[PDB]
Amino acid sequence: SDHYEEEYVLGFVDKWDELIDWESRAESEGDTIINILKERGVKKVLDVATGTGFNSVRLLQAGFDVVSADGSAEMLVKAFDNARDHGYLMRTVQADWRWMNKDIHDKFDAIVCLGNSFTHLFDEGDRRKALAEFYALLKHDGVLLLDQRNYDAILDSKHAHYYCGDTVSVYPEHVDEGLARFKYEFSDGSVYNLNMFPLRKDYTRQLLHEVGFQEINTLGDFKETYKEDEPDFFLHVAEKN
Repeated sequence: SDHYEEEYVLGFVDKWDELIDWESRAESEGDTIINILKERGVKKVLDVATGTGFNSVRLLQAGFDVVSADGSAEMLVKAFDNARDHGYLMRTVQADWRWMNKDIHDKFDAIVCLGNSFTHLFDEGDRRKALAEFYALLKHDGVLLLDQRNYDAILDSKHAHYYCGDTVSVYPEHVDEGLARFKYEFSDGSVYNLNMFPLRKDYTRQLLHEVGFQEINTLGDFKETYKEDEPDFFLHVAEKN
């Protein structure tokens, strides 16, 4: 059922937050995103993939005005209570990427679409539609920050990637040009298997260019515990202009 697919992922993010505390994670991940926004003079930020709220809370802590959107009401409840626990009032809004301005009536200096969330779309029409909705919600001089795993390295290898020391391993069980299924195994024995679309770096860049973004800088980001020559993530910094 749709309820189970949703409950499965809610269980996954529960487990991630259970075993990986946000302070350790913040000190580990660093402040590159915050500084990018600061250097641009960003004030208003829309988080379009809030999840359990880590990125939104970090931005609130940094002093940004943040609106926290997610397709999932249940995610937003977790995110709100996590923000609350850290001493912030989150502004949550349930929203589908295909109609983002249904209940969002402001425009923003920046949008963040992080957590490798853009890969959850398996339809190209949905990809273009989502990017267009993001584009429309940006002020004339606004920016979209959108990240993704590095699938190029896998498509062109077969070993696990670890995060937060050895708290979780991520193993590509199946990868072809249309699908990547990863096995997530946590230090307590918990296992989750998740599907995502293996976006090539240049394909994502091309989609962004095609919906109207004017300059895209893609940064390599090394997040995993045991570093390789290739980054395990990319961050696209797409300026609207």
